[PDB]
Amino acid sequence: GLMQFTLPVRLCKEIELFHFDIGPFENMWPGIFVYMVHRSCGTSCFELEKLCRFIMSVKKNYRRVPYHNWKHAVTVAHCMYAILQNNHTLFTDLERKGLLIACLCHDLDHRGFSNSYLQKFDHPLAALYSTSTMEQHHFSQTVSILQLEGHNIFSTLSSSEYEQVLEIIRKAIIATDLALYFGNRKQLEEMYQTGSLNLNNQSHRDRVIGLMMTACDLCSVTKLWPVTKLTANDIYAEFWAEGDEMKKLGIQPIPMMDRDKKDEVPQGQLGFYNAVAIPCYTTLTQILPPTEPLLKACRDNLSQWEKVIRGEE
Ligand SMILES: Cn1nc(N2CCCC2)nc1CCc1nc2ccc(Cl)cn2n1
Ligand SMILES: [Mg+2]
Ligand SMILES: [Zn+2]
Repeated sequence: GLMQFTLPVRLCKEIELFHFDIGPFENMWPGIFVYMVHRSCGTSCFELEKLCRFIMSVKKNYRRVPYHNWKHAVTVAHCMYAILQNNHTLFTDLERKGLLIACLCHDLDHRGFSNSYLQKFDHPLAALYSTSTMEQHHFSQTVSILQLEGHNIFSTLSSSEYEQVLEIIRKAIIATDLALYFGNRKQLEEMYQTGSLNLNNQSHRDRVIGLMMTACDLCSVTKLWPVTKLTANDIYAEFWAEGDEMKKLGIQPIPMMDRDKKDEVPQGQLGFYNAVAIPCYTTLTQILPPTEPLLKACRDNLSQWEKVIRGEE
């Protein structure tokens, strides 16, 4: 009840910044998350004993893959924390509650393969969910864990507040299907520029939350350069393993997943920053001015990748 979580001074200060790295001590990640819920939401959003039991079941259902692991989960939740704390009064009691959980749960039981690889392998998940395959599985795993005895952190909500919060978490998790990102942003650009964007329009919040979700999911590109660069090794470790598996089915993988095309990584990062991350953080800054630090840092890292190509590192 009167049980604040506190962090060492350096973590206490740095956690509030967009570029914060959660560090290499796994055992502090849960306490970092609870810290972030208590400051974001109030110390009374969730029964501490239920929250902790949920956090630990969530952790157990993330796998030891190089990128799409428990650390990615908490990184993506911290980005959302920084977005929520920098746009205090724009978000409902329920959105604050639901979006940090959506971020923690957004890649539950990921196997380190793309929606594409499930379909080409003919994985049962691909028969059961024809589009946003892994993303529907992720939401599906979230409801499973919420239904385990002692785990329902939403128990104090009304029947209707519950349905609202599970629907935010659903759309929020679906939104991290990057195939949907491109449409969603183009619509948000058009809407902001013609002046039609209305944050009381519930279909408009939906799109805006969808973009935050993409922005949090890609926050690897908004980190200090050594973090950005070492995270990229993990990303390519998954993608190249998928390319190996693609070749095993008798299929040329796309260049991004071919480990023979290591040499072209820097140029691949360029394409990705220009085609995906920069637009993402641009549109987000227009719509939510105080997120500008994610854009600035994204640009900085693009400039670091240009330096790599020019043999200056
Ligand atoms: C588009 N593309 N093409 C290539 N290659 C062609 C041949 C060499 C590389 N590499 C890429 C981007 C790879 C990437 N994906 C992600 C996903 C999420 C985040 Cl947070 C960062 N990244 N960085
Ligand atoms: Mg995902
Ligand atoms: Zn993710």
